[PDB]
Amino acid sequence: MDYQIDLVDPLTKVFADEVPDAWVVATQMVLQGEPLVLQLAYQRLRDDDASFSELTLATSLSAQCFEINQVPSQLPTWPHPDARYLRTTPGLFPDLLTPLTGPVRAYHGQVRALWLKIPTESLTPGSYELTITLTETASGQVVFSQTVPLTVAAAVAQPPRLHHTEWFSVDCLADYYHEAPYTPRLWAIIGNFMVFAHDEALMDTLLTPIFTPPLDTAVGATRTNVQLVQILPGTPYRFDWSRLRKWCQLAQQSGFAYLEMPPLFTQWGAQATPTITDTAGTALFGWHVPSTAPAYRAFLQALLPQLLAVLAEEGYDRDHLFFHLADEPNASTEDGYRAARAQVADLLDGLQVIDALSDVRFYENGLVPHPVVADDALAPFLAADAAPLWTYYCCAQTTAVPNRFFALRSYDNRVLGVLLYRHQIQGFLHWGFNFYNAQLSTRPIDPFAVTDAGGAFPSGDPFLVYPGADGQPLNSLRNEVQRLGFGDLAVLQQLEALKGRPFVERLIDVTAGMVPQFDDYPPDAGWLTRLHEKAVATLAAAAP
Amino acid sequence: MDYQIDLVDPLTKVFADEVPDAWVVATQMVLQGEPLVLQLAYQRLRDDDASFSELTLATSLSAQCFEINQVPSQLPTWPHPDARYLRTTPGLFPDLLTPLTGPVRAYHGQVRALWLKIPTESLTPGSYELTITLTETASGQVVFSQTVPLTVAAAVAQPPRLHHTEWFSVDCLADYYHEAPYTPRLWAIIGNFMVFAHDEALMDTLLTPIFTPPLDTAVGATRTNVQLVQILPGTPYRFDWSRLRKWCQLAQQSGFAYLEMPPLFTQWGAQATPTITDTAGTALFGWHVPSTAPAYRAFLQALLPQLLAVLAEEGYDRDHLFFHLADEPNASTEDGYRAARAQVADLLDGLQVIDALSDVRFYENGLVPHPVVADDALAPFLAADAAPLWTYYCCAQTTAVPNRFFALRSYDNRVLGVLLYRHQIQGFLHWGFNFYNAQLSTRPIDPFAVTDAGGAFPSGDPFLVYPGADGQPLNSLRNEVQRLGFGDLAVLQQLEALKGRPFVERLIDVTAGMVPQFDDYPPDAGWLTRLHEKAVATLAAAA
Amino acid sequence: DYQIDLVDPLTKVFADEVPDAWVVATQMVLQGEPLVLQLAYQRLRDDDASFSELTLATSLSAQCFEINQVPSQLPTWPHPDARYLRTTPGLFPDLLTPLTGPVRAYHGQVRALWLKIPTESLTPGSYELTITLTETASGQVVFSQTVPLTVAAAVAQPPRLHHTEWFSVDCLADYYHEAPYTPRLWAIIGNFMVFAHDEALMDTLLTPIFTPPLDTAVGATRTNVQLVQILPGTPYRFDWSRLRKWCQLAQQSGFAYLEMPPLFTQWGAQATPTITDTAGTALFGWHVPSTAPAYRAFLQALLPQLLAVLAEEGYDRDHLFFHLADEPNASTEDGYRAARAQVADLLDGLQVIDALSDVRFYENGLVPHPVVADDALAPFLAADAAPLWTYYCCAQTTAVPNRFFALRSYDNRVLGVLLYRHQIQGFLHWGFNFYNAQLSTRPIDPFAVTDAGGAFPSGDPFLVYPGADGQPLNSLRNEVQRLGFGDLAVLQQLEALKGRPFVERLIDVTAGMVPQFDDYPPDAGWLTRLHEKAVATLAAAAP
Repeated sequence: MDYQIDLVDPLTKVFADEVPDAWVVATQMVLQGEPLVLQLAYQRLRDDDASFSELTLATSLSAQCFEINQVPSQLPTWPHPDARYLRTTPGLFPDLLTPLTGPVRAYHGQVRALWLKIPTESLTPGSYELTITLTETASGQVVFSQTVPLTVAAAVAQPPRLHHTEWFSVDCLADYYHEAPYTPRLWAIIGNFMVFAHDEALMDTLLTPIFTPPLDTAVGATRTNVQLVQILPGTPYRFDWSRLRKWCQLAQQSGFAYLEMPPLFTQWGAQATPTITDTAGTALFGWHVPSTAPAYRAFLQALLPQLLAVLAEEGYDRDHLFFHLADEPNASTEDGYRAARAQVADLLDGLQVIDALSDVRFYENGLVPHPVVADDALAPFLAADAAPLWTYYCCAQTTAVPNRFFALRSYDNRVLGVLLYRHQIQGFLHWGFNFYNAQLSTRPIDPFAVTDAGGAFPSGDPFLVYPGADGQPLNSLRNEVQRLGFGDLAVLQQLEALKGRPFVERLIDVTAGMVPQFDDYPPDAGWLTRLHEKAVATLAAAAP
Repeated sequence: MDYQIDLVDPLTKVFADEVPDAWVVATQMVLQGEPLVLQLAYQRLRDDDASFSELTLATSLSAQCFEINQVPSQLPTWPHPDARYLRTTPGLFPDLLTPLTGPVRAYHGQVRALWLKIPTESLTPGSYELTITLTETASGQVVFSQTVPLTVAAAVAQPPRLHHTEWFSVDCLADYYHEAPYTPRLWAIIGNFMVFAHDEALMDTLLTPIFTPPLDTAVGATRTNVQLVQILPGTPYRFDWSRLRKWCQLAQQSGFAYLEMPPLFTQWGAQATPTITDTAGTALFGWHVPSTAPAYRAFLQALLPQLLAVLAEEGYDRDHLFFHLADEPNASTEDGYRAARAQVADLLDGLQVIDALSDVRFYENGLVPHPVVADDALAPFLAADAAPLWTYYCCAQTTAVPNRFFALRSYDNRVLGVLLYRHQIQGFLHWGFNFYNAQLSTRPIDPFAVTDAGGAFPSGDPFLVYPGADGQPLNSLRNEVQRLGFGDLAVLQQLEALKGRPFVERLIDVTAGMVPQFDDYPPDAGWLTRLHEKAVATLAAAA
Repeated sequence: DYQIDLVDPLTKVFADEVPDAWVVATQMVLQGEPLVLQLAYQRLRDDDASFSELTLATSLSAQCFEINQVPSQLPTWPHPDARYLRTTPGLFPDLLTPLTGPVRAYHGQVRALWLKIPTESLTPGSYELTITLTETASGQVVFSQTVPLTVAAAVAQPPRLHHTEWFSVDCLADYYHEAPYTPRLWAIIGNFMVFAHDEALMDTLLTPIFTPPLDTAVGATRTNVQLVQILPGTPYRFDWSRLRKWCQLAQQSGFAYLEMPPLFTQWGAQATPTITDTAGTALFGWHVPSTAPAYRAFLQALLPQLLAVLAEEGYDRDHLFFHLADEPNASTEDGYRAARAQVADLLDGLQVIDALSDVRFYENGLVPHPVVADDALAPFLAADAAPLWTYYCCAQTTAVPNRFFALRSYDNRVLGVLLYRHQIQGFLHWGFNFYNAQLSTRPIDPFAVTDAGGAFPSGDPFLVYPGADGQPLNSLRNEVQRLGFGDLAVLQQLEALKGRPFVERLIDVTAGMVPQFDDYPPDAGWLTRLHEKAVATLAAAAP
C-alpha cells in the first residue's frame, strides 16, 4: 500500500499527473537476438516528510535500463489537430532517456517510468522466467516483484532491409558543444553521434556536408560553416580533401554503407547557391550568386570528377551515393527547379539523384526520376507504380498519417514499419536527427528547454537525440518506438522469406480488418502486437 | 474582433493554460522615481492555418517591456502543501523574463503575457495619459487600445533601508559558460551579474569567495575552485591578492556597500575546513583536515590581519564586512559549533560575525549572538527582544510564511516587505541567487530545463536569475515581484520619517484588519495596494 | 460582441470575474446519470442598453437554471485557511431559478446558467449535444458548442447512505404567514418534503412530535409546531391527527426513515421541550427540570402509544431514529447522565443517536450511536466504531468538508469519496431551512440575510430558499453535493463488481494518497478522473 508500481504497455506515454493502464502479463516470445522491451511506472503513495524514497532495481537476466524524463513543449500541435492527439496545450511530455546508474527515486504526488530492454543474443534458445524486483533501499523490504515468462526461439532475428537517413547537422554540434569546425574534440563528438545513428537509430545512409547544406536557412543568413571540401584562394580551382577523408573513415568505421550529398541549390525554389568559402574565408557562392550563374557551372564541372574519385578512394562507389539538387519543390517553383537542373543535368550522369517532393508532375515531367514522397501524398505514386519509392514526414504531415510528435500516440510512430512493408517502400527519410536551431536557423536553441524550434514546429519534429554533457548522444522514446516499428518490418520481411509475400499481405490485412493505408490505419494499436506475435510464432514453429 | 487582450494584476501568474482576470483601469499615483508596473495577457481567437499572428506594441511613454517565459518544474512543492499553492504537480510555470526586441507573437490555443514598466525618474510632476496599443502587423489594424491615467507627485521616492544578500556562485558561472577561473571573459560575466544584483535585485551585500565557499557540497566532494586568495607553496605563508583586488573593484563600481565572507568551517557539523589549495594545485585544507587542526588555526592567524588590511584598501572597513562561522547548526551539531567557535573566537574580536539558525537555543547559549532566523521561526526571538535581527527563507519554509516558489502566489513573495517593516527586521538573506547545480553539487544542471536542483528542491528555490547567452543575467518574475515588496517597505519607511513609527504601524494594522505576522497575514492581496496608495497620497500631500 | 464559455461545474462564477473555460472532452454516463454543465456569459459590446436578450436551445432535453448572486455579511468564521475563495462581505453565487424566458447578457458583469441533461430516457449509444445561443434582436447565432455523450447500457444505481438535513416547520409558518397547521401550510410542507427526498437525496426526516428543543435561547419559545396534541388534564389523552397527516405526506414523498427530536434541552439537557396541551397550558419547558418525575411519567405514557401510531403509518422500530440530547463534554457530561438515566429503560430496543466529538463517551457506552463532527473522526476510526455517522456545521471551519458560500465547491463534493473511503454509514446536517437569527430571536429574510443575522458563515443555516409560489428553490450548494453523492454511488456500484480493496486501491492511486477528512488532495481534477475510470469499468463489464 506504500507504492504503486506496475508494468505498462511500451506504447503508453506516462504523464506525471495521470495513472496509466497496467499491462496484463502474458508469455512473450522473441527471436534469438530480438530484445524484450517493457516499461515500468511507479510512485510512492505513503505521505511522509521526504519528497521521494530510494529503490533498488534487480533483474534475473541482464537488462539495460533508462529513466523516462518529462520535457517541455510550447507548441505541441499545428492548427486544427485531429482526434489522435493526446494533448493540445503547452505542458510536459515524456521523451528523453537517461541511463539508470543508481537507485530509482520514487516520488509522492507524481508518476515516473523506466524503459527496460532485455538483450537475447547471448541466450541459448529455450524457456526463461524474468523476475523484476524493487527493494526499498532504506528498509530492505521488497516492494515490487513480477515474473514475466520469456521464450527465446531457435530462429535468429534478421535486421530490416530499408534505406534510412535522418539528416545530420554538424553545425548544431559545433554550436551546442562550443567547438570550431573541425577540432579533434569535435571529431570525437561526431564519431559518437555517427555510432548512435548507425547502431541505435538504424541508419545505413548519412548526410555529408561537402559544403554547408543549403537547408533550413533564412534568405540572406548563414549557418556555422562546416564544409568538408576546402578550396584554396585562386581562380584555377584547387581542393583540399583532408576533412572529407577523415569524415568517410569515421562513417565506414561507424558502419555507414551509403553517403548522401547535400542539395546543390537553395531550398524551396532553387534560386541561389550554397554558402561556399575558400580557406581565407572569402565567400564564393551563397544567396548573392543565383543557381544559373555560369561561375557555379564551372565550379561544379571542376569539382564533380575529382570528388567522386575521392569518395571511391574511401570505399563509396557511385552505387553507394545519393545526390540532391534542391529540396521540397511544388508547382510554384517548377521552373526554378527546371532551370537549375538544366545547369547540371549533363554533369550528374549515371549518379542516383533524389529529391523530396509531393507533386507527381515532377516525376512524369521527369524533372525528379527518383522521388522521396510525403507520407500524405503517396497515392498518385502508387497508382503510377514508381520504383524505387521513398517516404518522409515533417512538421507539415499533421493529419491521418504517421509522425513522431510529442502530442501524438507512440502508435502513430510505430505503425510506419508495417506500412513501409505493406506498400513496398524502399526508403525512409527525416530532416531532423539533431536540429538544435530556431526555424530558419535565426539562432541556436537549448534542446532540453525548447523542443518546438522556437515556437514554429510541433514538438518532437526537429531532433531525435539530445546532446549529453559527456559529448555522447542521449536516446529518445521516439527513437525507441521507431525501433519497434523497424523490428515489425524486419519480422515481416523474414516471414516473406519463408512463405509468400502474398501470405504476409493476407496476414497483415486480416489482423488489421482492412488494407492499412498510410492515411487510414486502424484506430486501435493492439493489432500490431498481434501481427508481430503471429509472425514470430510461424518462424519459430518452423526452425531447426 | 479576433484577438483577446487585457491588462492583468502584477500579482497574477498567467498560465499558458487559462485566461486570467482583467485589471480594472484606475488612476495610478506614483512618487517621482517610482515605476508604474503593468502586465498584459494575449491570445488570438481566430482559428486560421498559421499558429500565430505578429502584433506590434506602442506606448505613449517610454516602457521597458519583457515577454514572460513558461519554465518547467518536476518538483513544484515539498510534502503536504497548504492551500495557498496554485498548482501542485509537474507542469510549466511563468518565470523567465526576456527583453522584447521585436513584434509579439499571439498564438491560437494558448495565453501569453508581457511585463511592462514605465520609468518615472525623468517625468516632471503632473498628470499623464499612458496609452498602450497593439497593431496587427499583417493588416496594419489596431486590435487593442487602453489608456491608464498616471499622476506623478512632486514628492520623490526614497530607496528602501535594509541589508539584503542573495548568495552568489562563481563556480556556477564558470561551469555554465565554460570559462576557467579566472579568465577575462569570466570577469566581464561576473561584472554583469554583480550589476544586476545591486541595481535590479536591490542587494547591498555580496558573498565574496576568499576561498571556495564550504556550502552545498557532499562530504568528500569538490566544486570548481574559485578562491580569490592564492597561496604560494611553503610554510611561512605568502599570499596573492590579485583576484581579490579585481573582485572588490567590480563590487565597488557596481555599488555594493558591504561584502560577506564565507564560513570558516564546513556546513552543518562544522567538522572540517574549506577546500583551499596553493598555486601548484596542492590541497592545504579540505574534508581531510578537521576544524580543530592547529595548522588551520595557524593559517587564519596569518590570513586575517593581512586580508582586513587589503579589503580596507578596496574600501571595505571592519564595519562594512560580515563574517560566517558555519552554516545551519542544529541541536545535535551544537558541540561541533562550540569546538570550532573556540578555535577562532579570539581572532574575530570587533568583527561582525553572523550565522543562520532556526533553533532559538543557540541564541539562549550566547553561541550565536547575531542570528539570521528562519521566517517560520521568528516568534521566540522577537519575544526575547533580539536586535539586530535578520531573516531568511529556503526549501524548508513550506507553510504559512513568505517564499518565492514557482507554485506559490506572487503575493506570498511581495508581502515580505510589509512584514520586515512591521516587525523591525533589519536584513534579509537568501542562499540562491544563481545556483546552477544539483543538490549537494554532485553535478551541474541546465537552469532553463531544470528548476528544482535535480528533483530535490521546490522550483524557484535555487536561483533568482538565469544565464543569458550574451553572458548577461536574465530577470525573473520572482525578482520583479519582490522589488514591489521592497517598494512597499520604502514608502512605509518614508512615511515613518514624516509621522512616527506608531502612526505607520497603526495604518498597516487597520488596513490589514489585524497585526500581520510572518505565519499569519491577510488572505487577499488587495490590502497591500490600498496601503501603498494611502502612504503615497499622504506623502504627496505633505510636499 | 459577446463572451460565452462552458465552465467547470465546480467553478463559482462571480459577477466581477471571468472564470476559466472547460475544454470539451467526450462525456460518458451510466444510463440514468445526468450530464451537468455550467455556462457563463457577458456582453462585450458597449451600446446604450444595459443588456441584450439571448435564446438558448439544446439538441437534447435540458433542465436549465439561472445562478443568482446572493449577499453575505459574514463569509467566514475567525482565522480562515487558504481554501477560502473570498473572506469579506460581498455577493456569492448560490440561488438557482428556473429558466422561463430569454437570457439577459449584460455589459461589465458575468452571469451563469446551470444545465442538466436527463438520461433515463435515452437508449444507450453515442449522442451529439449541441448548445446554442441566438441574439433575439438580430436572429443570428452568437455561440455554438457540441459536447459528445456516450450513454452506457449499464444502469446508474442510487447511493447507499442515511442522510437527514434537519427540517423547521416554524420557518415555513413564519415566512409564508400560516399558523400551524392550515391547509395551505400542509401543502407547502409537502412541496418541501418532495424536494428533500428527490432533489436533496434524504432518506430520513426530522418529525416534530413536539417543538424541537433546538436553537432556542434559554427561557424562550419558537412557534409551537407539535403534531402530538394533548387534551387538558392529568390522566394523559393524545390526539394524533397532525402526526398522521405528516406521516402520510412523508411516505408519499418517498421517506423510508423518520427522525424524532431530542428529549431534553440543548447544551446540558437541564430541562424539557416546550410542550402544551390543547388549551395552550404549558406542561413542559424551560421551567421543568429534566429530572422532574412528571416528564418520565409523561414519556412512559406517550412512547408505547406513539410507536403504535408510527407503525400504522408504516414506520417500525427499525425505521426510526431517536435523540436524547447533543454534545456531552466535561461540562455537560454530569447532567447528560442524569437525564439519560431518567429515560434509558424506555428507549431499549430503539435506535438512539446523538452528536459526539469525544470518543471516551462512545467507549463508556454513554452514547452508543455517535454522529461525529467531520473534524473529529480520527479517534473513532481508530477504535473501529460502527455504525458511524458524520456531520459538519458552523464550527468545522478548517481542513474539512463544508458547504459555505466562501469555500470551494470542491470542499462540498469531496465528501462523497471520503464517506466511501472511511465506511461512514450516514451524513447529518442541521440546516435544511433555518430562516431565523441565531437562537431563534427573530425571523430573517433568506434572500437578504444568509448568515443567521451575522452569526454563522453564509451557507450554513439553509440549503433551500422559499419560492413565492410555496415551492422550494434549489441551490448550487445542493447541486454540488448531488455530484458528491453521485461519486459515492458509482464507487459502491463498482465495489459490487470488484471488492472494497480493489475500489480503495483505485481511490488511493488516483488521488496519489489515502484521502482523509482533514487531508485531501489540493486540486479537484482527481475526482473527475476517478469517476470516469469507475464508469468505464462498469460499462465494460455489462453484457
